Order: sequence, then structure tokens, then C-alpha cells
Amino acid sequence: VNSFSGYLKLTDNVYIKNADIVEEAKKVKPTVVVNAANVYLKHGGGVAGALNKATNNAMQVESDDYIATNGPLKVGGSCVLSGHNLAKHCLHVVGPNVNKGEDIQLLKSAYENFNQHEVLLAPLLSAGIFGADPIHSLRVCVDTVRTNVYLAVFDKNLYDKLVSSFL
Ligand SMILES: O=C(O)COc1cccc2ccccc12
Repeated sequence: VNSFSGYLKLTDNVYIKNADIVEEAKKVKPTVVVNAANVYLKHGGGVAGALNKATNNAMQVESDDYIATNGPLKVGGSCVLSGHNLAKHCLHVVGPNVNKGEDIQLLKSAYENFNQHEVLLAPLLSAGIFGADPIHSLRVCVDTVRTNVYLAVFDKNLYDKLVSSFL
């Protein structure tokens, strides 16, 4: 048993809810919250900015020190940092950004990072301002992630569309 509530079960291991991932993280305090990061860990908008804002910029301070030491991530890659006041850990995962011209085939590599964690709270990688088709991102998630993933979909209209089209 775990603490996630009101999710719709899609498969053996994938669950989904219409929820603000920030509000969800604050309530559940999951072991792992996934950030939809970029390779620079510059948390400007979307899930990265919202999460970072909820940490009072501590996520961005930590991230700047990580980049100063290690250099940028790879598209498709990840790193584990603090979850601050939101979670034990934050898994910063870089999905391809279609609005920057990155290869959508890297989305499967991005979701493979989730398999290193038994349970995660996550957004739909490469959806929203990342420019990929969220229906596609949900299908890659289901077909790639084998660990237990709780997907928060911010937009109510998108949530309804994802559920109604899910095979
Ligand atoms: O939750 C959703 O309605 C769809 O996902 C997203 C919405 C807006 C911004 C996003 C940025 C990164 C990844 C997903 C995002």
C-alpha cells in the first residue's frame, strides 16, 4: 500500500490523476518527485519552474552547484537531487523538447530513468511546453516504465482526453 489517492489505474503499474504536481507533492511527500528538467537545470517554467518556486528557489541554488561541478545533463538523461520541502528526492529527467528541435525517439530513454526508482510522482515528459503529443508521451510511459508511476496531469481538459483515448 502507498499514500497516493484518487488516481485512475491505467495498467498494472501506471496510475493517473488531474492534479497540480506541486500540490500533490506537498500532500504526499513521495520518496521521488520527477522534474521535467532541461540539460542546464534552469527551472524557468512549467513543472521545473513551479516545483522550483515551491522550494523558494532552493532547487535552483542546488541545481546551479550541480551544473558547476558536473556540466549539463544529456537529453534523455537524469540526476537525483534533493526533494527539498516537496519529496525525499527529485529525479530531474530531460525529455526531448520539440520546440528546440530535439529527437522525439529520446523520449523512451528519458522514461527509462524512472525504472531506477520503485515508486514516483511524475508529469508527462515532453508534453505541455515541450511540444510533444501528450497521448504519445503517455503511451511511451506505459510501454517503458515498469516501476510504479503516479502521473499528475495539470490540465483538466487534457486529462479527460488522455483517459478517453487510452488503449
Ligand atoms: O500536465 C499537463 O497538463 C501536461 O504536461 C505539461 C503541461 C505544461 C507544462 C509541462 C512541462 C513539462 C512537462 C509537462 C508539462
